[PDB]
Amino acid sequence: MQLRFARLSEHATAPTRGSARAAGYDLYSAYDYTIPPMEKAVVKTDIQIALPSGCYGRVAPRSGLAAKHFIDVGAGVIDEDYRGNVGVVLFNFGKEKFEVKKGDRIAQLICERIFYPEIEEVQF
Amino acid sequence: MQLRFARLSEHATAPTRGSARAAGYDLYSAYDYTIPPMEKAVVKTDIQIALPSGCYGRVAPRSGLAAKHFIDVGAGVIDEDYRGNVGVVLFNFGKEKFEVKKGDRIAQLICERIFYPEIEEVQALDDTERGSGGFGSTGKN
Amino acid sequence: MQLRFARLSEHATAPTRRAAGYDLYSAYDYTIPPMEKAVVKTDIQIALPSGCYGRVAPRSGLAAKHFIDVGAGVIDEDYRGNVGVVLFNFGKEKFEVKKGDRIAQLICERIFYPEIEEVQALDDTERGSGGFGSTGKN
Ligand SMILES: O=c1ccn([C@H]2C[C@H](O)[C@@H](COP(=O)(O)NP(=O)(O)OP(=O)(O)O)O2)c(=O)[nH]1
Ligand SMILES: O=c1ccn([C@H]2C[C@H](O)[C@@H](COP(=O)(O)NP(=O)(O)OP(=O)(O)O)O2)c(=O)[nH]1
Ligand SMILES: O=c1ccn([C@H]2C[C@H](O)[C@@H](COP(=O)(O)NP(=O)(O)OP(=O)(O)O)O2)c(=O)[nH]1
Ligand SMILES: [Cl-]
Ligand SMILES: [Mg+2]
Ligand SMILES: [Mg+2]
Ligand SMILES: [Mg+2]
Ligand SMILES: [Mg+2]
Repeated sequence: MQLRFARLSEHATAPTRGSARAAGYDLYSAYDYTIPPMEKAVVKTDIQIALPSGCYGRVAPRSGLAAKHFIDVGAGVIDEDYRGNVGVVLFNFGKEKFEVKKGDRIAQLICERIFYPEIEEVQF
Repeated sequence: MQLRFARLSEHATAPTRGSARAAGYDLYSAYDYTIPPMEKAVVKTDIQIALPSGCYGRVAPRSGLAAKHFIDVGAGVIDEDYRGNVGVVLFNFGKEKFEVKKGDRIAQLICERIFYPEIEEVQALDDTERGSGGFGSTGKN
Repeated sequence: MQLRFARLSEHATAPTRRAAGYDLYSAYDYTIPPMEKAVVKTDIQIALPSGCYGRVAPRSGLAAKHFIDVGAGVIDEDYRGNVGVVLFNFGKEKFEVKKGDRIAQLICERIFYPEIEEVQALDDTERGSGGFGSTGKN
């Protein structure tokens, strides 16, 4: 169905797909970050999103950033009921120092289909 | 539509959803753990789970822990057929020693719906729009 | 229903499995130093079935014993190139991957392909902006 979103500021960019059948919607940064080596930043999208029923939005890493700059994505479980600013938890591993500019595609968002089951205790 | 669990000891805590439409059931540590900086640990829940069909259980990181304490979850693929202790592999990437107390919610379990496809070898695959495109080919901006 | 693959070289091994993942086999030998990464080639190309992507996921044995993790991991339905496994070596030791070692697994994650629609404001929820620990520690 529909991935509804709203901007929270002029700095936000609409999620965009890299190709017709890309799994993820790229998420852009709303600000500049300087993230030191072996550090973490919570990067802001300045968007709230409303995920379709029966899924959640998984923040996943891009492969170019992972493979080329040693960037990972922490956290990344966006719940169907979350109406706040979507944050991307980025990990800068390895040497150097990762530089994020406003408008940078730093992750991607996937509508992972899940169950919400009732839980029931019974008796590598 | 039903996630079955059994307690493996008296130190287990029934998993619980943080909100009405939370993607994950939070998993509780069964023991005290001290994870040094740049180190890992398999945290025991002391529960066994029977996931419902057509899904597996992904052990996923919580965002407070990752944002505030630089904690990640490694591994994470609980198979539908697994009946042992559900273990949470925590990575402490922070400079801090991280203290896990018995009863702390240190991860969440998501029932990811999946296919169980048959694998078939073909001689060559056909081209598409993406093609061999990948690893930052579409760019940064 | 069906996962099609073709070998891109004689060094590829057919993935193998109610396991959620088909284990992916390295095509070559790699040495990954401490606190470093590598793109390990499988030398296979895949055609995932519709309505799913292929997530490259870590195996728990290599994670628990050797501090191995998988970065990236989003194989799109329309990708036709060499499936590459981005291995992260967070351990203090160098990690030796030999050709034929199962270094990852591939999961066919069912997903939606929704249309993106900008609205002025969204419906509200109980959760609301709560996130990043707002439900507490225990
Ligand atoms: O990468 C993320 C992960 C989570 N979040 C927000 C959205 C999500 O709905 C909310 C809760 O995420 P988790 O349940 O994964 N984290 P945690 O359990 O720490 O937060 P809470 O106690 O509120 O449930 O935090 C982000 O903005 N970015
Ligand atoms: O985070 C995890 C990951 C796996 N496990 C357990 C449950 C799972 O069904 C079992 C197998 O997981 P993987 O296949 O992902 N790892 P590996 O391939 O190393 O183990 P095995 O060879 O037995 O399949 O390990 C956990 O308890 N926690
Ligand atoms: O772990 C991975 C991730 C991606 N890939 C390939 C397949 C995927 O379809 C393609 C692009 O994947 P991502 O979109 O996740 N990475 P990125 O967005 O940087 O590449 P691109 O800009 O081309 O989309 O790269 C791998 O082989 N292994
Ligand atoms: Cl949402
Ligand atoms: Mg992409
Ligand atoms: Mg939560
Ligand atoms: Mg396995
Ligand atoms: Mg990861």
